[PDB]
Amino acid sequence: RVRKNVLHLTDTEKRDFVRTVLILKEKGIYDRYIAWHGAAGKFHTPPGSDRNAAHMSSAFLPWHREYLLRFERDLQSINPEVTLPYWEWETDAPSQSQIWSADFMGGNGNPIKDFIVDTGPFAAGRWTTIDEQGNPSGGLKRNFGATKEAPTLPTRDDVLNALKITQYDTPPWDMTSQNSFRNQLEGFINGPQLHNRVHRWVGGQMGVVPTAPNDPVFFLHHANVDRIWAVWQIIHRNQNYQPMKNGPFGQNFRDPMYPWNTTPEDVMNHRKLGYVYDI
Amino acid sequence: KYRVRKNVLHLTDTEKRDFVRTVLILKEKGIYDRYIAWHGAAGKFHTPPGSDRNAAHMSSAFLPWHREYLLRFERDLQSINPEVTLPYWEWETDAQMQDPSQSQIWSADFMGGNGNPIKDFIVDTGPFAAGRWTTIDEQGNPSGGLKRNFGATKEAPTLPTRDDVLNALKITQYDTPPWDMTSQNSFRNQLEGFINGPQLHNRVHRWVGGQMGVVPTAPNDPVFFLHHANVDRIWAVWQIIHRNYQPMKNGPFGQNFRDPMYPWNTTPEDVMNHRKLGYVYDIE
Ligand SMILES: [Cu+2]
Ligand SMILES: [Cu+2]
Ligand SMILES: [Cu+2]
Repeated sequence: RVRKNVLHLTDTEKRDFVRTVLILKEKGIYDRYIAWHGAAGKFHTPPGSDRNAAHMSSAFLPWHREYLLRFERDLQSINPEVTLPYWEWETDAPSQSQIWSADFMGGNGNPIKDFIVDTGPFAAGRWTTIDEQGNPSGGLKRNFGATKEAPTLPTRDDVLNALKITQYDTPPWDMTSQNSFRNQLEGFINGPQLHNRVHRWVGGQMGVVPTAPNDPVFFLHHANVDRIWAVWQIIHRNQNYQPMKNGPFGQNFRDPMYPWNTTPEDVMNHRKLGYVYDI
Repeated sequence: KYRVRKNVLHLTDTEKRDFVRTVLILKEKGIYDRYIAWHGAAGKFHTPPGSDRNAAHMSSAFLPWHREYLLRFERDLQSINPEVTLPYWEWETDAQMQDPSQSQIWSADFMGGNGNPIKDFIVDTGPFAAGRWTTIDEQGNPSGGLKRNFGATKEAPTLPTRDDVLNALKITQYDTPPWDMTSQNSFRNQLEGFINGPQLHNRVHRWVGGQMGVVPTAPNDPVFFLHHANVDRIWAVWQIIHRNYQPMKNGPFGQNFRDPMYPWNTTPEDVMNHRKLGYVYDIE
């Protein structure tokens, strides 16, 4: 509407973006998203399972799609010419990026302050955070490249190879699904790849599911994911969401995605939700 | 005004059978879990963050949040069987009993009885005995059996009485600044029951004990709904005499008349009139 390459934004656009987020934060609306996100990771389908309402199963993409939309709509309610932009990490793949500049996301974590980010719009003291329980946490943390599993960001080819996969998702609709676009993008096939890998590479809150959205980068990242998925939906036009049925409740096409009543089907056609990327 | 909520002791065996069945259905379908989860997610959402007030307790939204919660539940009951409604457990009358555990709410055909001391107070009678009914912990993780321990703690040796109810109905204000546990002369704070507590709502939870004894795991017990119905009923009666809400403004965001009550967009205002949500209580 359009969701643009974060690398293509003007210095006004970058600034207005940050501005808005921080307003969403002042009003108390931003915490709803953090918590909602936390709620869903705790909602396992069925209880005891690996899968939750937002990750490690089919609902992953529609959930985060519905997550971003609500979010964008809220930015719109503050400043209508703002759209959720996206961080094309595949061509970033790693900190020599403009995204981490002082004016935008801020930089990596301070190893001397326990990796609390001490620069950028959301450094500690300028930006409060909440832990997995929903109590004050002490600040945004980040640790680029720290773990052996995710020393680098996914490359272009990784992205192109995922887009070749013929089916949206396959039984048993979890992190072991094979030839599954969903599982490849999320990044569980020879993980961490793609989505899981970006998460492990950033570190800090972004490094753990129920705290990830404390980092505004979450939205630039999840926007890039959503984009890859929309692209895949443009490729495989003969293919649709799965499962349609006989998935765990919350994962099927016409199930409500906890914490909402929104279902995958409601979000299956992103243009319908009223926005596009840089084609 | 068409849905009617009846006093539990007034349900025939057949209505009790049906309500139990509808519940087990919400359970197997995986719908009932959304309720336990939402309830837990709310308690961990502080307004403001760090505050002792959460989106559903320890503050003004307590009654509205719980009525909205019941209304969504009943509606899910309704999508299975549109003749079923939320009953209420009039605990202040069972109080009167020499021994409330013998209250017919606890019979094997409805809620089930008291925990078994030898089996660590896991309930082993009724529709929701250990094995027939599963539970989750406050973290969204697998738990064990349903447990009950009627009137165990010294804090709540007894079920709140008629006079307790009657006396809370005398309260003139809905709630008072600073909109919390310390709010004085507040119907909301009174009914919730922590202040000058345990009484009423809090006391009931403590009286039952087991999962009901702790807030974030309480919806694991079906009676959670029967008791909060009685709570809705009582606030309904209050509202019959008093017929609305504070804080209207100014309060912590999520507590005011027109604020959304996490995890939803529903406001306290949306639920101020119960009749006009589609239900009345038998005694209406
Ligand atoms: Cu996520
Ligand atoms: Cu993520
Ligand atoms: Cu409660």
